[PDB]
Amino acid sequence: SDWISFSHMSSDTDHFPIKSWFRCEQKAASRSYATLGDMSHPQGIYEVRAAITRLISLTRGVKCRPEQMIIGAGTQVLMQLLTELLPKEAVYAMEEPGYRRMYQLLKNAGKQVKTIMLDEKGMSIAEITRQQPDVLVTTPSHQFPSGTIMPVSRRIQLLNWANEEPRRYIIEDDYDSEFTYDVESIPALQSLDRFQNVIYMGTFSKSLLPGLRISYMVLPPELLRAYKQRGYDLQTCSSLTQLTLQEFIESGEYQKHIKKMKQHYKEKRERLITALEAEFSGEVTVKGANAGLHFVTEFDTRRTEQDILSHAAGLQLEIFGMSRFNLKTGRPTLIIGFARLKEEDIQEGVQRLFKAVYG
Amino acid sequence: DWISFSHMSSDTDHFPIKSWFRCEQKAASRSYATLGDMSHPQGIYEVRAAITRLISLTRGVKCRPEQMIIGAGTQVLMQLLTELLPKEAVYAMEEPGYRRMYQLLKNAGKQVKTIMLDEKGMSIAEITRQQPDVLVTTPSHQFPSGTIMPVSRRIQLLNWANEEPRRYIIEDDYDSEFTYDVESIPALQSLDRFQNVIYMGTFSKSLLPGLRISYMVLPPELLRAYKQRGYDLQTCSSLTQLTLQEFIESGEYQKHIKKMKQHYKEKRERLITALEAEFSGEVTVKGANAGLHFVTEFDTRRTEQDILSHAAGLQLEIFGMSRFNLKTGRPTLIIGFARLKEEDIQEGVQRLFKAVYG
Ligand SMILES: Cc1ncc(COP(=O)(O)O)c(/C=N/[C@@H](CCC(=O)O)COc2ccccc2)c1O
Ligand SMILES: Cc1ncc(COP(=O)(O)O)c(/C=N/[C@@H](CCC(=O)O)COc2ccccc2)c1O
Repeated sequence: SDWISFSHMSSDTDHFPIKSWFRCEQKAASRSYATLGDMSHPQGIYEVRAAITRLISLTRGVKCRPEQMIIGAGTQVLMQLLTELLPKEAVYAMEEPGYRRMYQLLKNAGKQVKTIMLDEKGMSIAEITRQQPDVLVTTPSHQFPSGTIMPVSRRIQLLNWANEEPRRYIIEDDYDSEFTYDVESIPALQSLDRFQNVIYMGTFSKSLLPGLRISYMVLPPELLRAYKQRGYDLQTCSSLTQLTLQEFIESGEYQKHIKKMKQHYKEKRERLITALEAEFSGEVTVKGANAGLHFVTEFDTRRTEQDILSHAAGLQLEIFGMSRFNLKTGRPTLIIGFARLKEEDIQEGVQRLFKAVYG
Repeated sequence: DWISFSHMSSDTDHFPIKSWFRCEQKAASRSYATLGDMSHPQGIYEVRAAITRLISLTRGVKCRPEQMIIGAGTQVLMQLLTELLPKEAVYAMEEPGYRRMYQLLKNAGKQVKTIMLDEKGMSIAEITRQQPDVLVTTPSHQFPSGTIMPVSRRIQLLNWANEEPRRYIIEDDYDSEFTYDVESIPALQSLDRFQNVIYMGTFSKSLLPGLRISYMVLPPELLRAYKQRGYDLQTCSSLTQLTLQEFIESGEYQKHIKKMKQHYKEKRERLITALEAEFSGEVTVKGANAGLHFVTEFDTRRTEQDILSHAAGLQLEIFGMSRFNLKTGRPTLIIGFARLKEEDIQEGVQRLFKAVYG
């Protein structure tokens, strides 16, 4: 019962300011108790969309009114709605490797999904023009999983591509954008756009706890119109949660958590990358480590990825391989999530991995 | 100021918010370590078990935790459901019915047949003739009509489902918690032989509408279909699921439902009393045995839509029965009584008289 986690699917419980979250919950519950008897506006409580709208416009340069926002019980519930609002026969394009869960969702709605390989600047604009889709889904802040940060040149190329023809859209999945380490934040695709072909998506999962389940998208007027024409939708976030968040942002706590955690995860990432280069001696390559809460390790070895996982499992080390992110070569890679990982476990973790890779 | 007869509204005053927060803090510490991990996709095991125990006591639903899927309101579970059912399915809903679910189904491509009501719920005459694959029904308190489907028809429906393959029943037990001067009745799922019921429930009505915690129990066949996906993520907040586990397991839920059972019984009376006193036999009350609303038909020249605009003119929030048509010289209105304060009964009852007539 003594595991260590390099899992990317997990967060620190110890570092979340939970006592502050509950304080904001009470402050917020008292001020609006009245209102929790009525069901929330389908898009989300106005003031909550307002609170989120200021923040992302501050932290990422997103241009939007709160009327354009939809909240939010996780991305898949917004992405599902979004497919229902984009044209039924529209052809989707995802990164390769990609957020496989979203691929599976798109396939499960029987949508055609082309897959775009990546280059040094991220999702390839050559492959996009070659494969001629209608809807890109891209992770510019920290490509998931490869880690690549999309430079501004490529952001523009994608944007030019989207207004060459009508009925083309970009879904900017800004997952894991809150932290960026030895570079400055690049502002969002959505900020650079002048023609409103971007659907900006975000989540508080990464910056709070995975267990909270509050995410949001910003819809361009055309698609917002489409949303409003359905009439039947019902909000998926608990109103108390929506309000707790509101209060957690406005009070300044969220902004304070972000600054404290930015520092904490920068130090843990240094510690960990230093540790890895040490007990792997250069047999390792470390990729995509300037943002997010994971990076890639590529190892020099015979052993099949699948066996390293079995061995790692054997040594009580939770860990995942890159093959997981294939939508559709003897250098196996792993994903190293440094969110839950305690600093006492670093050394021991970097040992267990060296034994898992060799034995 | 306003007086609400909205069926879309609820307690606040009569919901133990400090207890809720107490169960939360208790659950929060007992399980703090586990909030760094995402929930099991079907919902936290301990929380499904808690709900699985409760629904067997309160409704006679017999099932394993493993078959339950927790989600953020019925809509999201309903969406999931359609993706698990065959894909070309033909659906069938009560007419009048839950229009939002109608619109979700049309919108999703589905052929959806409407099905008239008789004195004992969803016709079955209609069902057998019109030959659909999937039924959606509301046995405990029809939405909107308020008819309590009795045992005989629950049997009829099961037998319809039982006597041919690939027929399903969606048992939408919305608004079950309360039955006043009558017996509560076993659910279709509990009377089921071959597992062709999908029992769906929700905590929206018994807690606050705000909360967003609902559940559906799947047949093995469909559960194997859910597991073949393997991408879904939970939509309920882990804290909320844990707070709900604590609310049920500590007796505070059971307590709350008893508290509200009495408080809603004596406030349903004080209302009908006042209506049949401020009208006479000019008001017919229908479907007022279960749930948290009834209907009222009014003998009057004014159409439904004039009676609303005049009642809305008097700050009296109210919704009409034509809202629930999927597709008369007697108008009929829905009378939610969950929010309604007692001091406003007599005065709302009056404001409705003047908006019926002039
Ligand atoms: C690329 C990408 N984009 C968006 C999301 C959105 O998450 P949502 O809004 O919260 O529903 C995820 C979640 N991805 C999940 C793993 C995916 C996988 O590898 O199977 C992991 O999510 C979390 C991990 C740690 C802490 C908190 C959350 C995404 O990997
Ligand atoms: C038939 C039926 N089945 C299920 C549900 C439950 O939806 P869920 O709460 O998201 O799981 C409702 C809620 N229907 C809503 C809309 C009615 C309308 O369209 O006018 C009314 O819901 C609430 C009202 C007060 C307090 C709590 C809920 C349903 O009318």
